[PDB]
Amino acid sequence: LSSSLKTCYKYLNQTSRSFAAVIQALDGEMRNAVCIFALVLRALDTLEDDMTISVEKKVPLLHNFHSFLYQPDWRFMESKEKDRQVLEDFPTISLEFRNLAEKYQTVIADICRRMGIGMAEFLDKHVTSEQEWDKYCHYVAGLVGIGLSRLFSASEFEDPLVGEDTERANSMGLFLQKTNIIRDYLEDQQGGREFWPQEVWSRYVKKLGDFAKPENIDLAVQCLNELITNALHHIPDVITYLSRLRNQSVFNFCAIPQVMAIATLAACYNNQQVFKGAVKIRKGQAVTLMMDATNMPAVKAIIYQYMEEIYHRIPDSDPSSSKTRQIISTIRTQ
Ligand SMILES: CC(C)=CCC/C(C)=C\CC/C(C)=C\[C@@H]1[C@@H](COP(=O)(O)OP(=O)(O)O)[C@]1(C)CC/C=C(\C)CCC=C(C)C
Ligand SMILES: [Mn+2]
Ligand SMILES: [Mn+2]
Ligand SMILES: [Mn+2]
Repeated sequence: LSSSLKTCYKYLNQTSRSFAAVIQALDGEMRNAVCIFALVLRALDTLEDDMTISVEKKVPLLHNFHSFLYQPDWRFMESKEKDRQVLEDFPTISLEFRNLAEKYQTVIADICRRMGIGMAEFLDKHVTSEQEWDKYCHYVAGLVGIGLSRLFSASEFEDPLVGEDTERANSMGLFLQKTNIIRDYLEDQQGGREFWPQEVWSRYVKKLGDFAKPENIDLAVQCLNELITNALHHIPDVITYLSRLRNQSVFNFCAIPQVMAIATLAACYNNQQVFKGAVKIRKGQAVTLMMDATNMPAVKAIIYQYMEEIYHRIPDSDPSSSKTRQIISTIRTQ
């Protein structure tokens, strides 16, 4: 490997810890392509997340980010985010980007372009409806699934269908992102960011921050269960998507994060502790189970086990209880 590509893998291990291992195991050309895609996405997210950058300054950066990939000299030296190194040494990443086959470059730049436009749109608004929640998730995560899928198809390790079924790929991304947002209530509230959809939480409290108040814990947990229930609706699509993958390394790459997210939602379900910080995800059980789960029947058994865990904890009085049971029964029979 070149020194620049070695550096890129260094950055991948620092900035995308949960994905680094499955990425490095990808077959052939997919490995570098996905590594670089992850790094450019990390840089773009680091811009989006940085609240020290004014909206006025941020908007052109997000819009023009895709074009920076083709400017050998471009870097950004003003980030105060923890992953700023990928911005400050962007030339190393964009160099390796321009080393990828054109077919991968085209997908990556297209997704960066579309993601930047969408991220910019949300700088001036909160998330209101459930549809707006889906829209925000599409821009920051669904498009990643779509991009990854198009990379798989372009590589020819997977069929054209994988890249073409953008709804299924979108769902894979939405599932991870909704899980992240649900899980990260308190961290986000403390950093002054709000992602829970207003049309949902405003049925419980007047301000999203009110869920951090001990007196409101029961309403907070109802809302939590409602949002989890919404996220579970993506699982049929995740099963459909995973069922089509032919290449082992791709399957592992796609399946592992989805199972980790499922385990996270199960740990979050009906759990007051979400409102007090990080929940013990029983990450370990999931990681251990996935070692052996290299095929659809094994993946399905794990999903069913986590769904059964949620199901037997559904409170009778929970306003979402009927819906939660309904989606779990759908998942079980897919
Ligand atoms: C390319 C690769 C492996 C990883 C990319 C991750 C990187 C480095 C940057 C992207 C940052 C953005 C914009 C969104 C979220 C990633 C975590 O960011 P984070 O900072 O925690 O969230 P936030 O800022 O909202 O708090 C996220 C969860 C996207 C996950 C979607 C996937 C993986 C598609 C699955 C679909 C199939 C596989 C069909
Ligand atoms: Mn972000
Ligand atoms: Mn982020
Ligand atoms: Mn988050």
